[PDB]
This record gives sequence, structure tokens and C-alpha cells, in this order.
Amino acid sequence: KVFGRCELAAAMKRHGLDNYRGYSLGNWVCAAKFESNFNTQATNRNTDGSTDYGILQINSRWWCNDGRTPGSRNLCNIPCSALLSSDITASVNCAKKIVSDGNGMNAWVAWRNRCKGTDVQAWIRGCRL
Ligand SMILES: [Cl-]
Ligand SMILES: [Cl-]
Ligand code: NA
Repeated sequence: KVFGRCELAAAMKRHGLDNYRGYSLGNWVCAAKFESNFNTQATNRNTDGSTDYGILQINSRWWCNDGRTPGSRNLCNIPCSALLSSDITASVNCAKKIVSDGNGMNAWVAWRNRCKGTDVQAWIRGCRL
């Protein structure tokens, strides 16, 4: 599923991301735009052979099991494929664990490089929430 910007913002708000660990909703929408272009089916292989999955490009080296990242963790205890669903619940719940682990949204390289320090409220502007 490719989300619309406001559609995704509303879905993330309903799932409790707005101000989650102090990150306003715009941050999460901005991160999803640059991680996946709002596409729940996005995958990308990393150098170390791990793969990033889903709208927030959650990495199999730590967070989900894809059966092909030897010696990896599955800290969200989910198959990585669950992160590609039209229903973003699994991605959101896993993202909540990642953002809580001490490094905040810096876990998302695209957020660090393209959202952090910008006017992230712009990403939810005009949305009916
Ligand atoms: Cl915001
Ligand atoms: Cl933080
Ligand atoms: Na894994």
C-alpha cells in the first residue's frame, strides 16, 4: 500500500505515535516519506546482508526475522514480512520499541539526515486530524 501523506499521518496518530517519546507526528511522517516513500512494501538490502522492511525500513539485523540474516536478533519478535502489510500496526509497534532504545529517531538514517532540525510540522500541514 502506498499511503497518502495525511492518510498515513492519521494512521500513525491513531496508533499512538504523535509525541511518542517526544517525537511529534511530523517526524514520523517525514521519516516514512524518506525511508520508503510511504510504501509499505519497500525493501532494501544492506551491505551486511540485512534487509530493511516496510514503511519505516526496519532492519532485520536487530528487529525482525527474515530467515536470511544469520546471527541477527528479532527484538520485535515478528517476521519481517509482517512489516510489509497494508496494516501498519506491526511497523508502528516495532518502531515504538526502536525509538525507546536510547537513540531516539536517530535510528532512522533518513530522519537524521533529512528530517531532524527541519520544520517537520510541514508534513502534517493541511491534514484533518
Ligand atoms: Cl509535527
Ligand atoms: Cl530522544
Ligand atoms: Na533478524
